[PDB]
Amino acid sequence: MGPNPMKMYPIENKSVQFIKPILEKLENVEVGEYSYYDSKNGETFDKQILYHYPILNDKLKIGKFCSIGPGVTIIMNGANHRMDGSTYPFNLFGNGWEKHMPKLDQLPIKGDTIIGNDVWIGKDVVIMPGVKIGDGAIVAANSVVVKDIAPYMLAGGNPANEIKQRFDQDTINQLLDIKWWNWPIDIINENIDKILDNSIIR
Amino acid sequence: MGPNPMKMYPIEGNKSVQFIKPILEKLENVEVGEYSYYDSKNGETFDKQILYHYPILNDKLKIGKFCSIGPGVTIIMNGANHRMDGSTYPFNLFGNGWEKHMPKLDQLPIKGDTIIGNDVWIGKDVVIMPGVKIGDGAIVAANSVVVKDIAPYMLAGGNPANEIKQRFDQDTINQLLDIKWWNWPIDIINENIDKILDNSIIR
Amino acid sequence: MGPNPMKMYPIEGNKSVQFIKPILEKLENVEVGEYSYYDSKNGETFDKQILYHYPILNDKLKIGKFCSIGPGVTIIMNGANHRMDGSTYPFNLFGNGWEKHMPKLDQLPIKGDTIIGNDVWIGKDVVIMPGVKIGDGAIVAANSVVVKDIAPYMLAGGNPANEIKQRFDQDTINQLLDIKWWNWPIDIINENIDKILDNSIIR
Repeated sequence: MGPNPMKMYPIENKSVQFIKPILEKLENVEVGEYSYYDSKNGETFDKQILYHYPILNDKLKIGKFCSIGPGVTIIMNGANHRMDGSTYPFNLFGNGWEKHMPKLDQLPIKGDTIIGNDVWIGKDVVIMPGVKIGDGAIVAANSVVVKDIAPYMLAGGNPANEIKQRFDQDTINQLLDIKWWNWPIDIINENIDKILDNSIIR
Repeated sequence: MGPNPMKMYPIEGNKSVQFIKPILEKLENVEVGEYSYYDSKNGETFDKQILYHYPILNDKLKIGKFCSIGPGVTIIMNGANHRMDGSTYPFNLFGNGWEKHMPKLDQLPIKGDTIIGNDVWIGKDVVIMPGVKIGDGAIVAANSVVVKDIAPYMLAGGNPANEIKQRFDQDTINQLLDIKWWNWPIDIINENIDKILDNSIIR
Repeated sequence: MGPNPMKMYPIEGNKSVQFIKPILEKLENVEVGEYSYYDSKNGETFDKQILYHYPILNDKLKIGKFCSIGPGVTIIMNGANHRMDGSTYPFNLFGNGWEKHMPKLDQLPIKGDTIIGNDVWIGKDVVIMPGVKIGDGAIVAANSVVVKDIAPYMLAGGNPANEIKQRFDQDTINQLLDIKWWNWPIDIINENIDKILDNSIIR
């Protein structure tokens, strides 16, 4: 019951895409079932993941049942400049400067980007390198996320700050304990109205 | 004197600049004041800039008179909201049995109408988020993302936008808010534009 | 040794990487240093990214040497300012009699010149607003909207952009600003790039 998570366009609105089957080809990306992208101009969500180079070995992980709005970009580590001195990339220009290519160990590595489960990322958000966004978070439209966001927080702005906890700490801990997104789908299917009103916690 | 406010493209040889009223005229739940203009980024008409505006949610957009709206400004109405009392995942969108989980109107966030006042200047690429009110005479800086209301004759900027300063002293603002020159017939405004432009109109 | 700073496309067959000086040399009231480059978003040349820059307003844009400008960066000069001692509504633009209310140059906000120093990295999709100074060695985070000055060798980010941290301890900063490697003869630069890249140039 419900849609086929392996369909790229599950709604017979071609804007709405399931991201897992699109991004499965991608090295160093892991994406959960049912998470979707609402395309801005028809682009597929793989075009929204920028500067992701296997040699840098940074990973992107997105959980299940995420909602990603149009124009969201995810910036991986590939646009980092060397920063222990001049940021000018002499190496890029050749003509003898190519001898000054940075070693891998001289490039900033800001870490992996990990977006949890049941996360809603609003329109035109930018997620910068090395960010972790906890389960159940909401990131407001047009946010620029540079630091981690805790579970079940509403966050917004540029740079994105935590605005408030969505629910009481206790409800949050219970939701984090039960992880409904990892239930068998036939069990999710029996309980969507309760997942939608938080009465799953009891 | 001046152009006819019902002319969609009032400036001979600059078709970027649109009077919004005659363009927005076709739109349900949108009211827009005379002389307010949009300066198009790439020729798009301003209706394309009003997003997620769905008649079923019954939220209204109101924009006053004599507003200046820069290129790329978007106005986000309540249609982007997710249900929020539990999971934000919109199961219902996907059908195949999930549509039984459609939220009722009263389970969705209702952030309110969007009301932009008179004589407001909204800069390039500003985003106006649902439910916000912006008072008469305000200035919103380019690239702002406005989530909270902005008071009359305030300069605001940032993402999220914050009030930076009052443009004028409170007494002046109070007087401007009393006189409401923007409500005068244009043939009365026409005699007074110089005093409107330098604030001596309160005298 | 090294590339030709007078080529608009210093790498043969690559129209993404652009030297900004040769491109903007034709422009009045712009001064740009050698080797500063733009990394194009979609193949647009950097002159397209300089907005609202009108000779008659007499504001200058200056960019130093060895700057890295990321894709989609825009620089906003003074030509989008509105008159704001009273109504911001630009009656004059619409003619039909209202062109008599054109603001004199000295009635418009003059926010000043925009000056970007040497060895500055401006990240993707930054907006630089009017009248801003950015010091040597600064890094401006992607998506920043820069409304106030940024001191030399500071990391800055946000909208509005704030200083986040000094890149290096003050003694290191002071020495770098003393020696100004970017003003050395290119033959000297070439012999020392490895030291410039690790800051051991100061020792």
